Amino acid sequence: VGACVLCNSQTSLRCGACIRRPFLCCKCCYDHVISTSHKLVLSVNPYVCNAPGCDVTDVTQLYLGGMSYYCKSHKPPISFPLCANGQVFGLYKNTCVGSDNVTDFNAIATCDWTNAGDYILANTCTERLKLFAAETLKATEETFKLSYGIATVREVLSDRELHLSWEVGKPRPPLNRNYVFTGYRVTKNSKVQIGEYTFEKGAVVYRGTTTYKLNVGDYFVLTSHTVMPLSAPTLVPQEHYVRITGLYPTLNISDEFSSNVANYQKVGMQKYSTLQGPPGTGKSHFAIGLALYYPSARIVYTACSHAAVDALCEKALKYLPIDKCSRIIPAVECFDKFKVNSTLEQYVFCTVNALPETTADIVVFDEISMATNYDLSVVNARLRAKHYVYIGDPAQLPAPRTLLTKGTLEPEYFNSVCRLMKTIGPDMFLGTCRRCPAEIVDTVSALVYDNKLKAHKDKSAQCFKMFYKGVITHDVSSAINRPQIGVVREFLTRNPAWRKAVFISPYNSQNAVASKILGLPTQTVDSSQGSEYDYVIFTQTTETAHSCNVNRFNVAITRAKVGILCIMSDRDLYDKLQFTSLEIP
Ligand SMILES: CC(C)(CO)NC(=O)c1cccc(Cl)c1
Ligand SMILES: [Zn+2]
Ligand SMILES: [Zn+2]
Ligand SMILES: [Zn+2]
Repeated sequence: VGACVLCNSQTSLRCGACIRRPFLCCKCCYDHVISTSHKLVLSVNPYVCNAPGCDVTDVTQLYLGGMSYYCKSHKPPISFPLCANGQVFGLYKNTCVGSDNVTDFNAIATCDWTNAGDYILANTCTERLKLFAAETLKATEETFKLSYGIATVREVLSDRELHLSWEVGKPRPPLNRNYVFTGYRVTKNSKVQIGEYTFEKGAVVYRGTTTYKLNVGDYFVLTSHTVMPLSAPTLVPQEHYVRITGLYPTLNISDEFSSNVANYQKVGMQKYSTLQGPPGTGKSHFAIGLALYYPSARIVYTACSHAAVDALCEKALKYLPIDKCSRIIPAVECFDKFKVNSTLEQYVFCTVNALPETTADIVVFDEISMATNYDLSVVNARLRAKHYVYIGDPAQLPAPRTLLTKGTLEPEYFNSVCRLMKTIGPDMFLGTCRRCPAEIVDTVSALVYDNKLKAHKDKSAQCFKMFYKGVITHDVSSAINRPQIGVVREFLTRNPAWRKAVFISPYNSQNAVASKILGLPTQTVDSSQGSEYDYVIFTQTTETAHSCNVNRFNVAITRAKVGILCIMSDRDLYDKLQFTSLEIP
């Protein structure tokens, strides 16, 4: 027994064809089965033909004959159909409202999640459908991983380099850090974990969580977890207050955090507040400073990634009593300078998926662009807070959507929070970029920030751009532009200072060919988000949707504190680069 995701109408029916098996009310369960291919229906039992060796599952072709269900061919003489009269048969057959349109829930229930429009709907549908869609997407996502073949150690060529044999009659996953494997050791009568791993083309390079002497027979699968059901909404009901509520401001604050005193007061005067923090504007400085502004407040710092949480912990280590902080870790190496798993500690740093059930004076959810509506719902379920601050930048990168191929996901569709910031604007905005040369702040202020992002630093005069299409080669899942790496080799021989630069591209395979030919450290834009470097060399590689994504580009070029070279494929963003142009050797 449960709740009709459309009506809430109390009901004993779940769709057996929906991977999430939602509860549907007689009305909604009927409207769902007759308007889609979904015809298997689950109650306290499954509406299937309880006849010996009959394959009728379709609820529309079944009849209750006694207390046992039958199809047309096997039914007793006295039987009523299970699915007739605009209602399918179960408990609470008198309480049932329905809907004027079921169209949205059917699309959510049946879509394969390869179309942008599926994520658009999943973020514009009603709130109860946002949860249903978030479960349905995550389950489809965790299931699709199984469709990938096992990879098995055939030969250990060296250390940090392997030879994989792949399971036949299944595809192979892309070999980039968006796909994290788990190895296994062959035992008597089962298998034990041997740390998580990532792979890249040779043979294959592997960068594993723990070190080992792993040998032939050891195999690797993308570990897929059980998706729980969602209960809490993605945003609580908003409340605007006339005073600061349940928080006691400090009388004496430091000139380090004085630029955020107004914003900290705003945080105390609504239920939840959004903070758009562009690159190097001080998101973690803001987040930690909130604590010194509300000294007595209990604050739970949360984010999706361990990395994001650890950065909050690093910044905390510089400003808050260590004794009053705790890092929550479930039984991957993360921050280990606070007492571990101390829920009742005043300052709790913890990833979303590890959050305990607890209350807090304030909740800070950082790197919000990366959150999915799944995470939003989970936080609201685990954490009851007086205030919720959502810090990120809808102009930066979202969580990768492995299943998406048709259309681009716009920042208004990343999650409920990014939706507010791109529709009604953010509550709070960090308007000064302390990190980047002015050429780069001017470029992205125009590109994605409506000219409201100001440069602290002056022009570096070390920001360069070249228009070179070069020659694009494709491997199994990635792109390579060798002449663009050529041009960078030639730039480095004329400008050897730039050999302290990080290499950035939108493709791990470009990065691999760059590492070998140049010896610069490499990042993908996506792995580069949240990091800074004095000098950045960026090769666009292609003109794709992927390599022209304005949010990727915003992250690529805001990594530089001092100078950047951008080798561009796209005439569009090349022209939007307020950089010294350079001709081709
Ligand atoms: C203006 C400078 C000295 C860079 O600061 N010129 C170059 O180094 C250059 C020019 C065109 C192409 C390549 Cl590969 C390098
Ligand atoms: Zn269904
Ligand atoms: Zn219903
Ligand atoms: Zn039958």
